[PDB]
Amino acid sequence: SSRWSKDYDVCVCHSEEDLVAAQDLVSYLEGAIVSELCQALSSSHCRVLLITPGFLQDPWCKYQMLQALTEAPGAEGCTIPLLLGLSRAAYPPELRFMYYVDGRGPDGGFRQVKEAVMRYLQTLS
Amino acid sequence: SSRWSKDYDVCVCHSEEDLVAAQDLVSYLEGAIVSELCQALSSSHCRVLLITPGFLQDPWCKYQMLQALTEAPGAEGCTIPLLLGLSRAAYPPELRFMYYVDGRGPDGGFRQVKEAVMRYLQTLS
Repeated sequence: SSRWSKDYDVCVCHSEEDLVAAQDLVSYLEGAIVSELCQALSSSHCRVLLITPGFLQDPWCKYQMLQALTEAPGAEGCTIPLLLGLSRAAYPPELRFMYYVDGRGPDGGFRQVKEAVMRYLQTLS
Repeated sequence: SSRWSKDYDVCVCHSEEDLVAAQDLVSYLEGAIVSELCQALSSSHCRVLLITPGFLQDPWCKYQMLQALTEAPGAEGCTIPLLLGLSRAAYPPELRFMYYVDGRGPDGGFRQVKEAVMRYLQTLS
């Protein structure tokens, strides 16, 4: 629960083809919010899932999403799914019962995502 | 870890339109393996996910799948996804990195599923 229990505040889980957008989000989150692109050995307080068409195809990404929710948002963890470049129809059905940020929101969804991260951080010692 | 820590050995998580098949599996599992159709207040050792086209659409089903894996198969729990009436292409990408039973297997996938349940049960006190 300690704000320093993790070395990063938020990391972005993005597919290979979405590299640029991921970085744009990291910059946005920086500007304090410490952020990076999620690595395997990566461990932060919040994990933003850059869910794009590419992310949904890559079987490893999906598995990552699944494990990112394995132990996550149930009030215990912080996982923020950002939906970009996808008709709301293509959206993963399970999202109708979970928190997520629509890319059509203000600042391509970035603002609401930062706010989401920001909120969780405060609940920390 | 006690075989009696749960009242049922296995319950089947099936969509509304797959009611019949679900029951067929329950009968198969019975014939000792205690089994039922998963309810909300349902709690068993193993949970078989009857993943069919219908199950994948129903947003509640997907959420159920997600939560059925939230705390599950990582060596700790027992969740068995059975894929029926779906071209392997439609299969949830995350499955390429997880255990599952193909409906094209012997006994419409039922045999391998019973074996899966059976195996987990023995690892119990």
